[PDB]
Amino acid sequence: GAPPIMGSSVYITVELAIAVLAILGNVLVCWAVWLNSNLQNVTNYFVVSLAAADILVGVLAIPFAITISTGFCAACHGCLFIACFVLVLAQSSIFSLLAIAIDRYIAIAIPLRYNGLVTGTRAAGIIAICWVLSFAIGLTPMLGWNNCGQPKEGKAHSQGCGEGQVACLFEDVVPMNYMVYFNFFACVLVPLLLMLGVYLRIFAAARRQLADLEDNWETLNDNLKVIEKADNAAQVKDALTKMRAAALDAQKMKDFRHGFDILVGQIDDALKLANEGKVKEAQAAAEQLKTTRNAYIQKYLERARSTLQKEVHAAKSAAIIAGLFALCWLPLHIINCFTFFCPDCSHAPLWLMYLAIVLAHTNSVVNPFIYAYRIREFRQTFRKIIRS
Ligand SMILES: CC(C)CCC[C@@H](C)[C@H]1CC[C@H]2[C@@H]3CC=C4C[C@@H](O)CC[C@]4(C)[C@H]3CC[C@]12C
Ligand SMILES: CC(C)CCC[C@@H](C)[C@H]1CC[C@H]2[C@@H]3CC=C4C[C@@H](O)CC[C@]4(C)[C@H]3CC[C@]12C
Ligand SMILES: CC(C)CCC[C@@H](C)[C@H]1CC[C@H]2[C@@H]3CC=C4C[C@@H](O)CC[C@]4(C)[C@H]3CC[C@]12C
Ligand SMILES: CC(C)CCC[C@@H](C)[C@H]1CC[C@H]2[C@@H]3CC=C4C[C@@H](O)CC[C@]4(C)[C@H]3CC[C@]12C
Ligand SMILES: CCCCCCCC/C=C\CCCCCCCC(=O)OC[C@H](O)CO
Ligand SMILES: CC(C)(C)CC(=O)Nc1c(F)cc(C(=O)Nc2nccs2)cc1F
Ligand SMILES: CCCCCCCC/C=C\CCCCCCCC(=O)O
Ligand SMILES: CCCCCCCC/C=C\CCCCCCCC(=O)O
Ligand SMILES: CCCCCCCC/C=C\CCCCCCCC(=O)O
Ligand code: NA
Repeated sequence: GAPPIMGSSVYITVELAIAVLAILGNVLVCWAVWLNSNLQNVTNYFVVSLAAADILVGVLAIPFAITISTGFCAACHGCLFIACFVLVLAQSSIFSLLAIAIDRYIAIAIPLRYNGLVTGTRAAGIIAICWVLSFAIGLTPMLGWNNCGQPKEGKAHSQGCGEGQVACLFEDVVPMNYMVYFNFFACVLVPLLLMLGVYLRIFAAARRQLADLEDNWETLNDNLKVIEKADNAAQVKDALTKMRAAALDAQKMKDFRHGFDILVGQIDDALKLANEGKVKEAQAAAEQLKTTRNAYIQKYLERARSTLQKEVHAAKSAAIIAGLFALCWLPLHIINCFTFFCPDCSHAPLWLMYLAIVLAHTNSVVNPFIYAYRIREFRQTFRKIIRS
């Protein structure tokens, strides 16, 4: 058996490398939001809460994991605290990710009341509540659900520990039934699945809205053709009444309101002629609608489409971040499941525990990269911060 300081040297060096990069990248995220008012919105207050959690992974959770890798003698509840603290930060991350998903759902499903409903003041209070709940959930073992009543006395004596002390190792103090049923199933898997459901609803809502935009445009152009080849005033009137309802339905900024004003007025003009039995005059008046459509309506159509595509792009970036949290944390949770549910299976070997721990920690590095690669306003602010 090779000297343990050699393998732990590699593990510890990698942990420290991750801690440095987790602190630097997420400090940059927080600085960017602090400095750029275009980045100061409710979505990005949850982004900052998530960056703060990742900063604390570098400042506290990684030094704690390095300390625990030594198995040093410690009062059992002190060991328990440094072992559980990373769970607080993971839980807070989950609350932030779920809040971000819900925020984007509200923005796409009910844009007209988003600004009245989702305010910065309410967001700060939500963030404070979620941090309190993260402490309660992550430190729940400190309330008595722990293995400190059954210390491994042979291991403690072999290391020369003193009274009330244990060799400090995560699995000796944190119960695995808490880790699997309460932390993983209830507090991690369930929120991640709820997030998956929110994102499905976001993309379905976008796809449906971009469909309805295209439907109204098609109805407008189809009914223009119907009028042109109509044969009596009654047919002209039928198509015009559909167009009028569809115009108001698409009405639901000054040049925008002017263009629809023109449009509905021109439909009313032609409809009045059609009811008077003046087919040719009604058809000629309807042809004027094509001038309004080119100058105004199509511009509104293109801008509505472009706004929806930007909402889709923003939601995908947020979903990538949630998906990467899952990818990085799941191996460690799955290993706990094997330890717990398969007592006939040999425990995952030490090199694999190390690997799964640093994979989980690497998730605290990756978000600033996603923001830089996918969000212009962050990328340009990062550049100004780094340059200046
Ligand atoms: C505001 C921040 C920076 C302060 C951080 C304080 C941290 C480092 C403190 C808070 C409580 C402390 C623990 C409390 C009790 C014990 C039991 C002892 O047998 C070994 C040390 C150990 C495990 C301590 C390690 C350091 C510790 C985790
Ligand atoms: C911002 C400030 C107030 C942080 C407050 C955290 C304090 C109150 C908590 C955090 C961790 C706690 C320690 C965790 C574990 C142990 C080991 C146990 O054998 C005696 C108590 C002791 C030493 C606790 C004392 C209280 C403690 C230090
Ligand atoms: C989330 C995505 C990346 C899936 C990752 C799956 C990983 C975590 C899976 C795939 C194969 C699994 C291993 C397969 C067999 C064993 C041997 C057993 O005696 C201990 C657990 C152990 C070592 C498993 C640990 C978990 C494991 C490494
Ligand atoms: C997408 C979501 C649902 C991922 C969560 C799936 C998890 C909970 C699944 C993936 C593979 C599963 C493991 C596959 C094999 C075994 C070995 C068996 O002797 C006990 C159960 C155990 C250890 C399973 C426990 C549950 C498990 C870890
Ligand atoms: C800006 C600063 C922000 C705050 C920065 C916080 C840094 C915490 C660092 C390391 C935690 C190490 C955990 C404590 C290591 C314990 C070693 C020990 O206690 O030795 C006991 C042994 O039994 C002999 O008595
Ligand atoms: C590697 C050792 C065995 C030599 C020391 C040790 O016990 N290290 C350790 C640690 F510091 C943190 C965790 C941890 O965070 N596990 C989680 N599972 C799900 C969410 S967090 C697991 C660990 F094994
Ligand atoms: C542009 C560069 C950004 C800053 C770079 C900082 C580099 C820090 C990286 C790794 C720290 C490695 C220290 C290794 C000492 C551990 C010794 C041991 O295992 O006992
Ligand atoms: C920005 C400030 C961040 C804080 C710096 C702290 C980093 C130190 C890293 C690891 C601490 C390791 C704890 C030592 C274990 C003791 C081993 C033993 O006692 O047997
Ligand atoms: C440890 C398990 C979780 C604990 C469950 C119950 C603890 C807290 C419950 C609810 C917090 C709800 C916040 C409502 C505060 C009122 C704010 C307002 O004025 O509108
Ligand atoms: Na995180």
